[PDB]
Amino acid sequence: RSVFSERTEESSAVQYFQFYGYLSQQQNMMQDYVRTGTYQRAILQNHTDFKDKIVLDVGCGSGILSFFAAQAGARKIYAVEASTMAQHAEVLVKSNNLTDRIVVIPGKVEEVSLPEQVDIIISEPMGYMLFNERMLESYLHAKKYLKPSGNMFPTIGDVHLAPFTDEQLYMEQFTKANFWYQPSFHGVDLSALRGAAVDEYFRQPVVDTFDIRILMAKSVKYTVNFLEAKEGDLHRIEIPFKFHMLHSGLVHGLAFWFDVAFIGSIMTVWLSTAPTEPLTHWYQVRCLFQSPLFAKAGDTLSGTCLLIANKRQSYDISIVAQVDQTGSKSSNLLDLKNPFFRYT
Amino acid sequence: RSVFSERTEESSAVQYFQFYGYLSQQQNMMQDYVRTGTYQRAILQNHTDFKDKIVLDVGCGSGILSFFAAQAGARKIYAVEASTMAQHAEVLVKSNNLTDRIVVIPGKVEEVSLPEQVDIIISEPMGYMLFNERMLESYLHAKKYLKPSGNMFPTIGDVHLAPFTDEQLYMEQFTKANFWYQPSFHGVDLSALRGAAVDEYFRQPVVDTFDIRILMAKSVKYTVNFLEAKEGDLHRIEIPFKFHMLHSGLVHGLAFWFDVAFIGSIMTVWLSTAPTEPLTHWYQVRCLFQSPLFAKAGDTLSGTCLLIANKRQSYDISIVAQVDQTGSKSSNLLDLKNPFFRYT
Ligand SMILES: CNC[C@@H](O)COc1ccc(Cl)c(-c2nc(-c3c(C)noc3C)c(C)c(N3CC4(CCN(C(=O)OC)CC4)C3)n2)c1
Ligand SMILES: CNC[C@@H](O)COc1ccc(Cl)c(-c2nc(-c3c(C)noc3C)c(C)c(N3CC4(CCN(C(=O)OC)CC4)C3)n2)c1
Ligand SMILES: Nc1ncnc2c1ncn2[C@@H]1O[C@H](CSCC[C@H](N)C(=O)O)[C@@H](O)[C@H]1O
Ligand SMILES: Nc1ncnc2c1ncn2[C@@H]1O[C@H](CSCC[C@H](N)C(=O)O)[C@@H](O)[C@H]1O
Repeated sequence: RSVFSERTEESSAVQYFQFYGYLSQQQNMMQDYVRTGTYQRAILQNHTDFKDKIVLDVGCGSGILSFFAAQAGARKIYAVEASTMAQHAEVLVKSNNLTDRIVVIPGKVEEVSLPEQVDIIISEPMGYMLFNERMLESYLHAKKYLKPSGNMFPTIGDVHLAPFTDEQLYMEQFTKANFWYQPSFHGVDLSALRGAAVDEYFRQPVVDTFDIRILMAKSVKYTVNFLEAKEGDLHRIEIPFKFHMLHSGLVHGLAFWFDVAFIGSIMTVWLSTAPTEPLTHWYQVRCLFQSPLFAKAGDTLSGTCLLIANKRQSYDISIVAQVDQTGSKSSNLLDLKNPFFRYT
Repeated sequence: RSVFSERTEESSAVQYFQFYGYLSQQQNMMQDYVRTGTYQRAILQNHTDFKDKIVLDVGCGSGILSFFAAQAGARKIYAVEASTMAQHAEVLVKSNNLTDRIVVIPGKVEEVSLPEQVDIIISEPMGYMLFNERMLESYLHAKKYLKPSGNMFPTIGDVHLAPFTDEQLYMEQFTKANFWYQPSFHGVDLSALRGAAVDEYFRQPVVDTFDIRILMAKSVKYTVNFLEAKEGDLHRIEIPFKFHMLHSGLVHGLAFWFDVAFIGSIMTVWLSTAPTEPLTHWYQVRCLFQSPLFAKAGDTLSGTCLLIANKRQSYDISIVAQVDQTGSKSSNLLDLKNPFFRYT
């Protein structure tokens, strides 16, 4: 019985920690040079935030970020990891001669014991669309170990939302679902399921990158301040929007990306997953509208993106939007945990 | 609770039925024309095995195989399905005006109650490498409903294994593993994890197709007779082999494929996933040796492939092989549940 277990269906947790138990998965994240290189730079260039300090690494995986904290001179790093990756992290701490400075604690950060409070918490808890995984709440939970006035790296996260037009992506959903619109598939009329097939595809956020020319308005930003936020703040995330359209066309949905900032004593370093920046393993995420909206340049597209946390380590997404000048409206429900990994 | 839940981790079962509850997944199987067309032919060309008979469809999915039994004149078909796909199958039965003949029964075949015994059981229970999923055991379990001298479609299954040489595949996997050979990844020594990393990558069976020129010896065949086997026969599957090498070179592992036969009263119909036959959504499956074996034409490669059923709806594979002429041995352990889907 913990904060984690009460928040999470055991079946989801098992699958989740199995996934991170593979060295190939740790390797996928490590190999993202923009990510891993930026974390390293953020920590090393802010060396005074680490020199002789006590550090907590929330979800250490291979231990990579803890090693950077050590390169920056930290005195003691508690590296907490809930998957079977904890044993491999331990092998690396030993082989890198760091047993006196990095202590791997196997288990959930919501369940383990730390022997002292820490000066700074480091973590990479970001899912696709930022919020997938609900590991941001683990990272916030971890502040129970933080000395008053302690820091967190990353310090803040921004999600960006912007409307897009992408007629080809939109038409691809019907193309796929029209498999079911056959009156005699081997003698069987499949047609009655075509609607259900359309709904299935539209419920999947599309994880992939895209050309910035699809974007039809300046993005709106929603910020989580990790120093100030409480876990409960991530249970219901309401993002209102009021887009002033830069281009006329059919709006087929909303595009999402995120940035995080490491606000150190020496400098602020940003890690961005924006479509204007080099590609990362996070890509970007698009949520389609099953009913597209016509807008002309100068119109306002208003509505809300509401994310409601669920016990499958993710969110139910509800996007409602309207063009203010016409009143035409579109309402959409998506299951963040089960997206379309279109980049594959 | 049931035979099923006793042998199945809940976390595995949830993920498994979630996978099959997607229309897109049913479509993937349905669209395999060799598979679906062969099933239809097996059923329709053996019409006297269905005409005025009672049928059980184990894991009906969309209902496709039940429609084929109805086409062949079956009096009653019980279509059992444990995923949420059952609700879509009922929609199709109504829209195809077959409410009087196809009765969908939601639930596990191990847990439902059927109104009567059946003349014939149809299913498509084959996983990749035949044995993945442990659905063969559900199919065998279902014989509790089979009338004396009832039939099974498919009736028998043959797994084939043959040694192969494929330096490119071996090096592709080896190269991924050797990320963990780096002594200074961002200044961190990962090398102590090299052995673990090689073990992990080589533990993954490789699902994809290949040119038959890679095969180094005639296949060994192991047959499961579905009419005769008991579910317990599938807990421990031991396949000895003695290959008479036809070509000299490095044996990089064993290649696997399978055929099933529908042995009806009118004719036998074969469905094959062999690499000498048109490609199916099953592809083929290769288990690599991390330590390849050198063999000369005329040598014998002998050993055992042992499959031990596990609670994750799959098998722990051990392959021990040796070149008899030199005493060169290779021992390997593979996790069938977690393969490398190389064909993507
Ligand atoms: C704490 N966050 C750590 C971050 O570095 C993870 O960043 C990402 C970035 C992009 C993605 Cl697409 C993922 C990310 N997430 C999750 C995930 C997780 C975790 N929890 O729920 C879900 C869903 C999953 C499952 C995931 N992948 C499944 C995947 C794509 C489809 N596959 C495939 O085509 O193989 C044939 C199998 C491998 C990659 N990727 C993670
Ligand atoms: C009862 N057996 C029904 C048969 O029709 C299933 O036949 C196959 C044939 C080949 C594959 Cl490679 C699979 C088969 N199996 C299992 C499976 C299952 C089920 N239980 O444990 C496992 C593992 C899984 C997960 C699975 N896929 C994951 C996958 C990776 C590649 N994909 C992709 O790139 O785009 C989505 C699609 C999703 C394909 N495919 C099934
Ligand atoms: N509640 C929790 N407690 C402990 N570890 C957790 C956790 N939730 C997620 N994790 C772990 O956090 C890691 C996130 S992936 C990032 C790993 C590593 N810090 C890196 O930057 O490369 C995974 O290894 C996952 O198993
Ligand atoms: N123990 C069990 N009881 C009931 N259904 C099962 C089962 N194990 C697997 N299934 C179902 O069996 C189906 C196998 S896929 C084959 C679907 C369909 N008969 C066709 O040939 O196209 C899946 O839908 C899966 O959910």
